[PDB]
Amino acid sequence: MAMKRLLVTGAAGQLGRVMRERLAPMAEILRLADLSPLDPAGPNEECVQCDLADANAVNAMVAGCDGIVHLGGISVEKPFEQILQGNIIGLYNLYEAARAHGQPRIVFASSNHTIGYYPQTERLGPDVPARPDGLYGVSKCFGENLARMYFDKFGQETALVRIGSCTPEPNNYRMLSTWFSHDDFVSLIEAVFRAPVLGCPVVWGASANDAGWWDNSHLGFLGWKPKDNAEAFRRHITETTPPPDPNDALVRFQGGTFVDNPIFKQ
Amino acid sequence: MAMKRLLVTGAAGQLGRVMRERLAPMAEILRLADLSPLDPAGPNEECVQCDLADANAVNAMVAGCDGIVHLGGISVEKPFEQILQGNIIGLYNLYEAARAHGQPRIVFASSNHTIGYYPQTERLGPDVPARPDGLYGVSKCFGENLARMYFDKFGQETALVRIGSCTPEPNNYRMLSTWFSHDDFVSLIEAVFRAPVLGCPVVWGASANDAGWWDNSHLGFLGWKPKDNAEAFRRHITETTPPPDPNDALVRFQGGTFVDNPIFKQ
Amino acid sequence: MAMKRLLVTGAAGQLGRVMRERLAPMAEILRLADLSPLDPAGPNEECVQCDLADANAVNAMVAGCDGIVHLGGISVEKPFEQILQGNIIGLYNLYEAARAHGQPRIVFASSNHTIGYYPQTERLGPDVPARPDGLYGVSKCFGENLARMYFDKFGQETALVRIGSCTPEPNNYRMLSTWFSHDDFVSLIEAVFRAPVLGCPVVWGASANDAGWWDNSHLGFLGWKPKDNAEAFRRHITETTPPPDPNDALVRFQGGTFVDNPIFKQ
Amino acid sequence: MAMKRLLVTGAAGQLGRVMRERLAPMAEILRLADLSPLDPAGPNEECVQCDLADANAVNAMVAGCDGIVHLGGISVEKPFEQILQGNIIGLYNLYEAARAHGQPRIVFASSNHTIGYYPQTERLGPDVPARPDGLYGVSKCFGENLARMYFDKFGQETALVRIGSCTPEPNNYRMLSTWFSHDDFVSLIEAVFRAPVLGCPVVWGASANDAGWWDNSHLGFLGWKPKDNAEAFRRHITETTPPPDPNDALVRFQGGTFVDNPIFKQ
Amino acid sequence: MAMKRLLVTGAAGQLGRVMRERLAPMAEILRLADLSPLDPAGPNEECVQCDLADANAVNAMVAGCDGIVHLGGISVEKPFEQILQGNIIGLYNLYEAARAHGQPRIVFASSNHTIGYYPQTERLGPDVPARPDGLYGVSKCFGENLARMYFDKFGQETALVRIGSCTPEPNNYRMLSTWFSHDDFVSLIEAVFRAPVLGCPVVWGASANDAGWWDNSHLGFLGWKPKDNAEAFRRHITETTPPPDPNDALVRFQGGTFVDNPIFKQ
Amino acid sequence: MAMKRLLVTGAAGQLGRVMRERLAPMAEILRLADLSPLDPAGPNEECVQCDLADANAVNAMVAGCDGIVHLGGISVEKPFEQILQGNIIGLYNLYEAARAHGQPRIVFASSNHTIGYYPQTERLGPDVPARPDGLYGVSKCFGENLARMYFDKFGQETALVRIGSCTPEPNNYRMLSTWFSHDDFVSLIEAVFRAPVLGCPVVWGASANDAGWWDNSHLGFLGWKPKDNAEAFRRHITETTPPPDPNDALVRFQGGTFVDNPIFKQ
Repeated sequence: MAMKRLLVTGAAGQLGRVMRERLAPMAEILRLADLSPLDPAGPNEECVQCDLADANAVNAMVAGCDGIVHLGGISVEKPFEQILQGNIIGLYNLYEAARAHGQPRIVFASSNHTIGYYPQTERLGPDVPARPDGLYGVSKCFGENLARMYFDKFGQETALVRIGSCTPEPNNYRMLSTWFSHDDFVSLIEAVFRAPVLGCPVVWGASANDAGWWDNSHLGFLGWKPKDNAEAFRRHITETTPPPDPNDALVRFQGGTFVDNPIFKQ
Repeated sequence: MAMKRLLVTGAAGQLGRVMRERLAPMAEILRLADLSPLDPAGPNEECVQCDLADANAVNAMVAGCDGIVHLGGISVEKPFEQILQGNIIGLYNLYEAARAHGQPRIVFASSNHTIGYYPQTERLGPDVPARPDGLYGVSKCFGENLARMYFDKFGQETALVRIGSCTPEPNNYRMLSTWFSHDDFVSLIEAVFRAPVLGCPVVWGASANDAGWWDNSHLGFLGWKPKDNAEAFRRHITETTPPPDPNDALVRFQGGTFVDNPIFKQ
Repeated sequence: MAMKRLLVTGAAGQLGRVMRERLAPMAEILRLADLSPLDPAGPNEECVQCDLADANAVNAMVAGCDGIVHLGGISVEKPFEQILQGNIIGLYNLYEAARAHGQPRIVFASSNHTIGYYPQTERLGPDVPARPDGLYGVSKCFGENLARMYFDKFGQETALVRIGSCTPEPNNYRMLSTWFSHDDFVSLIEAVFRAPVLGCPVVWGASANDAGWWDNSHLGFLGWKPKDNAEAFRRHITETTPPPDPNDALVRFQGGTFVDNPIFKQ
Repeated sequence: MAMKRLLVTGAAGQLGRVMRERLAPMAEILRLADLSPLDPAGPNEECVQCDLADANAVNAMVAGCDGIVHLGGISVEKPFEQILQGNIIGLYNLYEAARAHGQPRIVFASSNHTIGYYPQTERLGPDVPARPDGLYGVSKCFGENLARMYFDKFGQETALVRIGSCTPEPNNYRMLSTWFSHDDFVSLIEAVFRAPVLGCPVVWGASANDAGWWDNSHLGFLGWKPKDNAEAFRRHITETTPPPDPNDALVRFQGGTFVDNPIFKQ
Repeated sequence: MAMKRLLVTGAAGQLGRVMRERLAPMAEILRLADLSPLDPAGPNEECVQCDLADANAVNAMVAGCDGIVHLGGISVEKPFEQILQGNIIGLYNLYEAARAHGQPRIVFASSNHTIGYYPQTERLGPDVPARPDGLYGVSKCFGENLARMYFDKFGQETALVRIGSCTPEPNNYRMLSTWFSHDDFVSLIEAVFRAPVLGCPVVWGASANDAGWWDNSHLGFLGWKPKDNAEAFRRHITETTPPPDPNDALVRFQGGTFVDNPIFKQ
Repeated sequence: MAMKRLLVTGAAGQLGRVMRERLAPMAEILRLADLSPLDPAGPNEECVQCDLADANAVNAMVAGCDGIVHLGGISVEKPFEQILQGNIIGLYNLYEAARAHGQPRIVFASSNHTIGYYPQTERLGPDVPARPDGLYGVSKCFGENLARMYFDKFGQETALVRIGSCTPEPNNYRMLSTWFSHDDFVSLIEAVFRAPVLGCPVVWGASANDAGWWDNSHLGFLGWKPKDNAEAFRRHITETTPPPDPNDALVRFQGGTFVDNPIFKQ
């Protein structure tokens, strides 16, 4: 096994539930954490329910962990205060906790929404300027900037994974480009943790899709090559869903419908 | 006069006190704001003392203003709690207040500290990835990202001015590169407000220094050309200050001594 | 199908005759057009005899069509008078007719000859400055520039396909790089018409050749990946043709022997 | 002098009338030509009435000339028929005539309208893809592409001068960026004819304006540096014209109001 | 067979002995050369034992050869005197001998050590500035620069192959990135000699490794696509060698342990 | 004064003679060295005559020096053995001597001839690939590569100055671009030695010429801005010298007539 104990935050969410199962082989003990109720710990599991904005709780959550896959916090556009707590204060707390406990390597769930306002016709490398499509996107930029600072100042290593659409299967036109299969995310995580040297790289979270918009070539040193391809689903999507309207944000902006979100108020 | 009423936040600080005088000609009324006490309003002035973290107060501060020079908030590395209030919550409040009040154009005091970990030998264009040198730098990145989102989503225009060292004169080796004269900041502000179309550009806040590190050429459309030059002060600095050690952050990193800051705690 | 009526111009030529057969499945009605006589319309076909220089005839040719594959005009280096009629006046007439009849999406047969003077050793992206190798190349540049203008001005969408060598199989050394199989051109056409949003992209018209010179990576959003490979024919070429002289334009310039053409006169 | 005989076409137009006077010192004999009547030849002058669409007349116009400043043809957006004659057929005739008479070096009046659809906020180098703003712009692209072909094929040298606004003085907000003074155009012409080697370079035709949009740095080898600056006129513009609306094409697109032109009809 | 006689220098070394066998099919006669003793010539072979520093001997070695695979000289970090003889003087002698004997095309064994000080995280294209990791690396830079000069001055063509680790299989973590299989080196050599036009290209000498650091895309015109992949060996390497320390040169610098070499003295 | 003792090699040559006088103010003692006879040491001078290929002599030459301006060796195209001794072996000896004596900062006289085969129309940044125009140019590349290796391996700092034409005044067409005034070289040297951090930068050795071919912008951190401008001499050059033939290497290649040099034999 890769390590003694691996922490997975956001473990009660759909993706966290997948990781709770798929990542078990990577560690002797998997510690699952979330604010929302977790299914009780089974064999080789520990479960912690805590508020990322509670610094003391996050310290205890991280203590004893050799790596972290951080999926926790707010995962969609919400009012500012929710995002502030889960994704901004929460991120500061996470990095301070790691700094106090041996700087376990972090896989950070960033998001395509950091660059949501780019047109879908534009191919992006990892250094493109952020164009976040809402407060959620801005908060993920915050996590990226904070992680980079901790890397430069303390040596803390983080993979900044800008997740596209990590779902079981592509099911709309945009997902033909953004789909990130479970298998490919799992292999990415394995490659991140196995690397002797990681740094603080931006990683585009997508499978090897023919219609992909993003260039991961500079990540070559990691030896991670995604194997799934959303294009296999194009025919299926055409046969089972209505054609998109060319005016829909779904087929105009990389962030899809998030660009149409207002600023939500509580 | 450029407008009826111009808001200057952070008006009680050193730079704010200068702008309170220098920007008077740009508007019929100058409204000054700060968390801390302000000298009483003279003719053609209004003064308000408020905390940027308080949304109602920020709404009142912005209402009726045709432009904003945003200098307020935390201006150096501090514990996260203080930065959160002044530069994160405070920024969200400022942008919401602007959105509710006619989207007055904003000059935002960002900072060189957003890129503080770059070596001094590296010349930077506006699109370089951020390398913030502490929590203060990360918080200015947050302001930039938030402003960009409000631009793409609502059309709010902001000049993101990455201020170097805006002081009366250069007084150390680093300032031969980073000096931003009062005159040149004033003329930049004039060029920002007069532009029919601004967008949300990154602006490097420095005078025309021979030893400058930053490239503003893509801002040509604004027609702003700084006129002062720190190089004139090299001899004086050499003959009146101790030669820097080559290992000193002051001559190694663009953020200077900020890279040496710890994470300060409350 | 993909549409009610598809127009294919230049349908009497070699490639047009291929497309008359291969594109039939894409529309309920295939309208074939050419300056030259066509084999009579079969079921599900309409045949039109049209001079592209005749604006009224062109208007009638386009009316009722939901899409256009524009192969017609002059296809090799010829005197200016002929190129003017078929590729310059003809293109203006085609774009005006489209503008008057619902702006049917256009696949434009541009040509490698727009960049014919580049050395074969240089890899080209879609934004390279044109280096046309004669009047024919210049006229294809005209088509591209005119199409771009109609896109920016009216939203007319066009795929600018810079065709390599679209033949049944590679038959000389240059085609190991330039070959564009029938199958791959057909799938490109299918991809162009299926896209919710196209724009006015330059597309390099070549199969997936090991020795290809051109980079279509920025077209990723379209989801088109050619499948054939000229490399499979390398041995066959060595066993059927004399070896190229290193001084031959055939192996020195991307436009091959077109660079050796003088200005032909009527 | 610089040569025995210099041809200036379009000599009846406003700019041509200026050049008739300003370029006299460059040649022993100045030959002036236009479709329209010219004021009679004075000493050291020859005057020619010539339709650029007439190949024989064009041949005679060019014969005996050691250099050409090509200002003639259609100078604004007009119907296709007129642009075809003056700027397409006319250009072919001009290049053929030069080819037959010693390849006299050519200064070609191209136009900013070849790139008219770019936003004014974007700084442009000479290699940017064309985005012409109407048929006039498209026709100037044709001139550039044709000139490049004659250069690669025959060695004919041409300066492709993308003229901004060549007027006595800036008179609106856009000209603070696009102004090209008479003096600076004259010195450019002098520099073009003096160069031992020219090639077929794109030259941005603007004075040294603080608010300029265009980058001529790669033309350094020519040793031409404009000296006038539209910025000197900013106050005068504010005191003689209404302030621009931010929605006006005049301040949104590099081609200004040309983007608002429809396709004009005869 | 590609040619009548192919010269392989450095034929007594490990790689040379492999090529002596693998390149036999490329020529009627294989001439093997080395400073050190060679197994006796078989049918279809010639053998010469000579010092590259001796011009007369190098002239005799080259005369009558249609191509050269230059593996000879010093192959690891050594004192300057040895490098000078084999890789500097020896290279000058080789190029002069070629120039005197019909300029037979050369495959030059350059080395990754020309760029050894780059971090393993940085992806390199062929044009990156050299960062040699010792005197051996500097000497291979000398070969590259000399070859380029002979190309520009005389038309001598050379493939500058920056060899990674050309061994039977990968056997440490670095070789997951640098491995260059025998098969892939052989096919590269085949592609180099068959090309009508080669020029003087930099070629990155590696198989198609998932963890590759180098970009050969601009070499597309040659039609060479490596087929082997070091990634297949990762598990074996992990389970049979000690995990690298993150501070080890082996996982920090592209040149691996060579960066740790001192300047060796005689 | 900048330092106790400054070494200037090549001190008997024309440029060294200028530096012997101009650099005196930079050090208490100037040590002059050359292979050729030096005018005897006057006050505050030491003179050493030695062979750069004699390692022991170079050690003694460098001992006790706090900085080196290295102009010595072969300065034009010569037979290989002369260049080998003065510029290759000589450079190794110089760097070993520096390494053994406190790594005094070095100003290295590299040359435009490292890039001599580039066309004069092409603008070059400091990272362009070398295109040396003879053995002399190759030897200067060797010095650059060796210096970079010593920088990376040992921290030795060197300014790699690619000298254009460092003469009293421009006197031909090429010098309008390549001229490097004495004043500007002297100020460059002062800036190099005063810098707390230098690194191993490529520096283009030319004054602020309107017709300059090279981009020094990335050197901004040094605070060196050349003040002279060869353009001031254009009129004078036109009036006092014959026009260049457009076919002359003097006006075609950046290396001028060096491209026409054969390989010289002793």
